Amino acid sequence: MIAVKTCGKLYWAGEYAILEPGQLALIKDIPIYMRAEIAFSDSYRIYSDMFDFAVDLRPNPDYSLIQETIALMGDFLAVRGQNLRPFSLAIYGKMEREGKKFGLGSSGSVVVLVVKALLALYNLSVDQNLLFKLTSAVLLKRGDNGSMGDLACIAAEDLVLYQSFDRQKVAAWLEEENLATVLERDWGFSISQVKPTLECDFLVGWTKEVAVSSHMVQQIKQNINQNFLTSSKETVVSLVEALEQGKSEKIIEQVEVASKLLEGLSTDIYTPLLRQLKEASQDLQAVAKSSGAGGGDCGIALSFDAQSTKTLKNRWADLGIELLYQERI
Ligand SMILES: Nc1ncnc2c1ncn2[C@@H]1O[C@H](COP(=O)(O)OP(=O)(O)NP(=O)(O)O)[C@@H](O)[C@H]1O
Ligand SMILES: C[C@@](O)(CCOP(=O)(O)O)CC(=O)O
Ligand SMILES: [Mg+2]
Repeated sequence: MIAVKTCGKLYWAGEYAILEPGQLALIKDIPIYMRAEIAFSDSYRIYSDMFDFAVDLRPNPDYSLIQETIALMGDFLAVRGQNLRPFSLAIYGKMEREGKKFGLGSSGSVVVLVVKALLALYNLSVDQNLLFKLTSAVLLKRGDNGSMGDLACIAAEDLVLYQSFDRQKVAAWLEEENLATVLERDWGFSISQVKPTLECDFLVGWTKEVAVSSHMVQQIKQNINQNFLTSSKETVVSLVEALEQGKSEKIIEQVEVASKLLEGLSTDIYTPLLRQLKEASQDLQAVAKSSGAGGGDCGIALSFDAQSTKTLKNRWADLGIELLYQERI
């Protein structure tokens, strides 16, 4: 057996705006892993601990995302002169607790995970951009309403500055042209590392209220206007520059602008608990905001001194917020 793993992700800035082609988002990798075990066998067997039953390749709704990923990979392997053969695949480490997902991008992680598993099983490797394209193709083919930012971050497993591409356009290419031709074209996206140059604690507060990404996007996308898109893009650029220049005060400023833009976009993004999560940092050398589609899941914080981190943690503790993850940037 060969084992592989994929991380999770959490947006720092650029949410919603990133849905429009050419926009920017700053996305952070989270080392909480989805894991897989794969080996050739005499029949196809696929099991994910998110469910209480296994399936083979015959279509099943619970497993459709995984099966569609395998199907796309069957085509990729063909391009590379390889034929799909029966294998047993086990997926575990579901990014949920007590039946509730954390909000770490499990959908995107499992697609990258399965692509990684089949590549490893077939002794093949692909670079970062190709991995992103292969995993993105799966979501594009099923008409996903996401920006693919989660795939960009998980593929890179780093804090990345992601520039979105036109998903409707690439999906059209995939429906009309052979996969190799589509993969070889420049899609027009960008994924690059952002390395902060100052010390700081990164905290993740889980509100334990599940928020469905596709539902949030479906209802809030109509609220997106140009003023928001322009402001968001500038804010992501300024935040990246602040992190790279190591200026705490400018980071606090831009994260606050990002948060206010989200609040203005929709009253559904900030739930009372997500709002309390960011309010807990208002008088500290730290800053916080909702992360992702909002409507539940997690909030993130960046703290610039020991005292601020201690107080922020105590406040979140008293607020019923679970400290899901913490890291010294
Ligand atoms: N571990 C898994 N095993 C099998 N399928 C999964 C798994 N994780 C996610 N999926 C599929 O992805 C769907 C939605 O992803 P989910 O993890 O629920 O939230 P999400 O779409 O990632 N939103 P967010 O987690 O906030 O980025 C699930 O309903 C399944 O279809
Ligand atoms: C709202 C959105 O911009 C980010 C969603 O973030 P998350 O999947 O809730 O962590 C949607 C997307 O970009 O796919
Ligand atoms: Mg979410």
